[PDB]
Amino acid sequence: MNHPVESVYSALTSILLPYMGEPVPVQRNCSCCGRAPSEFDGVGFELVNAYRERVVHCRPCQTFFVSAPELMGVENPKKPTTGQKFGMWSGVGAVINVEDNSSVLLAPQGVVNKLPEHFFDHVEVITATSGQHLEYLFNTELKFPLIYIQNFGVKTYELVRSLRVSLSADAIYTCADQLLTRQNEVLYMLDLKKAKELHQEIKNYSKKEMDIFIRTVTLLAYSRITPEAASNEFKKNNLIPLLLLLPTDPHQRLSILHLLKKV
DNA sequence: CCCTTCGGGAGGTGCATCCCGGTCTCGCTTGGCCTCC
Ligand SMILES: [Zn+2]
Repeated sequence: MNHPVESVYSALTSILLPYMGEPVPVQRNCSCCGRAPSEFDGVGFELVNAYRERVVHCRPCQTFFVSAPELMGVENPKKPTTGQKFGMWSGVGAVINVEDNSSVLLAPQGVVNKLPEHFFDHVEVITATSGQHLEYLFNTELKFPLIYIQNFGVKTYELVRSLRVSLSADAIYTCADQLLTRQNEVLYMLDLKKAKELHQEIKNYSKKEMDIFIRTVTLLAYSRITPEAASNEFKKNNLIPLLLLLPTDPHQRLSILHLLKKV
């Protein structure tokens, strides 16, 4: 019940409620999310994947493998009878407001074209490419707690095991279909608050000074310029407060810079 | 058991290339289609 996949299912993937059929009583944990059957009420959906493996998917997890062409359009014309699947979308993200239980889908223009009219009635979709997810997140007033999926991808198991509720703008957890180990959440953690304050205070600096700051910090985070050189560049360009507002972590620096150069 | 020399003088110049030709990949899942059992 109170797990990350359940919220995204209720808010976003409940649109294909008609297109699964009834569950089946199961006696083994859902291989996709991995949690225990005790929170499935003893029911589950059996399935066999493209690799011929018997896998049990619970109610909110099985929705990532449902074929609903009459709702989700056709994903590949070579196979008309299998429409877009939530677990197979690559480049498509979403933002799910758990407390409101609503969802907004960030799909590129191609996917939006492939989606039928009936899809938009249940889920509001805004055309945005993979790089434009950050633009929507920055510009639009997010409502927390929320689940921000960045790349539905094709590795549905890793996607569901990477879902994490973003309790506030200080730490928005991106779910990019890559298994969110404790080693790599720095690459999937976005601090919209720090990026927002840095963007607010960057207005005081020239465009040339901006380019200089971004390039210097990027090179430093990639160890392509010595720290003394970067310090000289910051001091000569009066970029000290900007560095003071940057995280010490170089990967977070790169992430927030990537966000900055998108907005 | 002598007594070992002087110094002259020390380059001038050439000529220093052309051209190629810089790769595939793939890190996922699924169904359609092919033959196999
Ligand atoms: Zn599950």
